[PDB]
Amino acid sequence: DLPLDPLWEFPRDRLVLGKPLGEGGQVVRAEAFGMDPARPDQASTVAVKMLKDNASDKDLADLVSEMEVMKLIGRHKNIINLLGVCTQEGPLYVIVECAAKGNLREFLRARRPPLSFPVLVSCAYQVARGMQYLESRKCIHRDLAARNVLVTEDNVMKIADFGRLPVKWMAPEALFDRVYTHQSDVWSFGILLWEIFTLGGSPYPGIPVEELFSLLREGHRMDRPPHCPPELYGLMRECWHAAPSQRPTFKQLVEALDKVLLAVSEE
Ligand SMILES: *c1ccc([N+](=O)[O-])c(Nc2ncc(C(F)(F)F)cc2Cl)n1
Repeated sequence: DLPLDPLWEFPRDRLVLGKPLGEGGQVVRAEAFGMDPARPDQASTVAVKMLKDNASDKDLADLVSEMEVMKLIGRHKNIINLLGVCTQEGPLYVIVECAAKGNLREFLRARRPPLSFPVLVSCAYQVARGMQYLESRKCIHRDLAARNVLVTEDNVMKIADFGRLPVKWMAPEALFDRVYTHQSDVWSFGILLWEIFTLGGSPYPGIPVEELFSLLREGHRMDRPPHCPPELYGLMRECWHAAPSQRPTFKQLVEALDKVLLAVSEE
C-alpha cells in the first residue's frame, strides 16, 4: 500500500511543519533539513502535501499515484518537483518545491502599473520549456492556466498539478468531445500567453461562459491585448486553430518564444 523507496524517503524529524499554503486535502509550508544531502544541516523552504483526517482510502490512493507519477516524470527546471516523501509512522507527506511568489496570475496582477517585456517573454518561454518537457515524458496537463503556474524567488516559472469548469482554457475537443491531447494543452497555452500579455487578465472579457462555444464555432478568437506585439499574438492565434494538427507543437513554441526572447534582449 505504502512501501519504502530508498530513492525518495526523507526523515520526518528533519521536517518542521508551518503555515498552510492551500486546500481544505492540504498543502502546508515547511522548513526541511538536508533536502541537499551534501550540506545536511542546511534548511530549505518546501511545500508539503498531505491529507486531512476526513479523507478516504480513495484520497490516499490518489495522493500515492500523484507521488508515483512525479517520480516517473523526472526532474525539470520549469515544473514543481518532488523533493522527498514521508510514508511510515504517520501521515503520508509528499514533499514538493515551494515557489515563494505564488501563482503566475497573482504574480502578474500584483505588479500591474497604475514588469518589463523581457520578464513576460521569459514567463511564457519557461512555461513552454516546462510543457515541452512534460510532453516528452508523455504527460498531458489537462488544466494549463496561469493560476497552475507557480513563481519562485528568482522568477522561475514552475508548472503545478501535472500528475465552475475552466471552460475558457479548454480546447474544443476537450470541452465537447472530452478528448485530451498534447495539442489541446497547446490551445490552453495560447490562452495562458494572453493571460501573460494582459498582466493576468480574464480570458474572453464580457463574454459569459454559456455564449463561448458558439463564438468559437463561428471562428471568433480573442482580440490582440492592448500593447502586445503581433509576433506573440500570431502565436496565440496559431494555438487557437480549430484543427489540432494546425496548432504549433511545444517544440515550435519553444523555438518561437526563444527568438522573441533574443529579440527583446539584444537591443
Ligand atoms: C514557498 C514559500 C511561500 C509560498 N507561498 O507563500 O505561497 C509558497 N507557495 C507554494 N509553493 C508550492 C506549491 C505547490 F507545489 F504545492 F503547488 C503551492 C504553493 Cl501555494 N512556497
